[PDB]
Amino acid sequence: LVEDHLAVQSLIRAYQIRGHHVAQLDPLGILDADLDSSVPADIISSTDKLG
Amino acid sequence: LVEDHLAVQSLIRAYQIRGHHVAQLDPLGILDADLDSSVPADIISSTDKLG
Ligand SMILES: [Ca+2]
Repeated sequence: LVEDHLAVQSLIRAYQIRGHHVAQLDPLGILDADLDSSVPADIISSTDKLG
Repeated sequence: LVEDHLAVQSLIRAYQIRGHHVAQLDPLGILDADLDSSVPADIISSTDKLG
């Protein structure tokens, strides 16, 4: 825990600076609104990315 | 030092995200090209802002 809290700091960055890239804004379900379907590695969508 | 390193993290943010607001780009000396004469609280120009 000597510098693990640091990651959590950076964690919040991601959402406040990138969460809108993975939001569910399309009503149809297909045709993503940001024109890119990739999930940035910063946003934790699966537990593996904790690594 | 339990979470003081955190500040240093945020410290680097400032420069990489705001240092250009306090750079010496004007050649004359008067006239700030960024139309801003204010100095961001993020950047440390004087030791007091360490607080
Ligand atoms: Ca300025």
